[PDB]
Amino acid sequence: TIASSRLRLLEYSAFMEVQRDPDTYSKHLFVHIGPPLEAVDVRQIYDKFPEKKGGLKELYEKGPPNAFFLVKFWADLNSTIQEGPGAFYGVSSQYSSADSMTISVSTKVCSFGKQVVEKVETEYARLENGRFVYRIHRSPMCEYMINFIHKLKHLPEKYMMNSVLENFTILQVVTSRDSQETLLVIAFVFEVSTSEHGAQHHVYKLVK
Repeated sequence: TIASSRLRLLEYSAFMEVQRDPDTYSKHLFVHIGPPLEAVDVRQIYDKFPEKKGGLKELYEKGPPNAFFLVKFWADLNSTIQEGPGAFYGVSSQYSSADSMTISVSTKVCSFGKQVVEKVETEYARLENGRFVYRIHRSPMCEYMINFIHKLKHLPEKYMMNSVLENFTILQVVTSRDSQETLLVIAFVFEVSTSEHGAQHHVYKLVK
């Protein structure tokens, strides 16, 4: 459901993978994404992201408005896998467009509204089934996120985890590397899952 007029998000998964033996792998999903949308006023989350030059407010005013989305995540932080050192933490995602582009995906991890980590990945269009796809497979998490997840899991109470997550946000900004044009912007906010179903998500449309 997360698609602008120029680019669609097909998949987004953050996961840890553990090798139990050379022929056995166990994988746990923290978050995952595979209808009309309710609108949320974008002016309300300006404080949860960098608000200087290059910030959400500037980005939105630059437009286009139909490229801005808010995604609430209930992260699954249950240890359903045994772990052990050297486990693999990663993010996998796919995009698609009607037109061939070279895109730049910026992922800004934010603490208390301040950019703490930025990951920048350039991906080149692949013609596939009439359209063009962009695949970022098994992109390794920075040690910051890995340590953050660990800090969260060591907390005795899930309400304590949600307390920490209140000031944790992620801003993904996809641009056409050519024209510097904003193709897709997704703001991420987080909670810990409590349900037996596991990780959950809810998408909102950002309006002004």
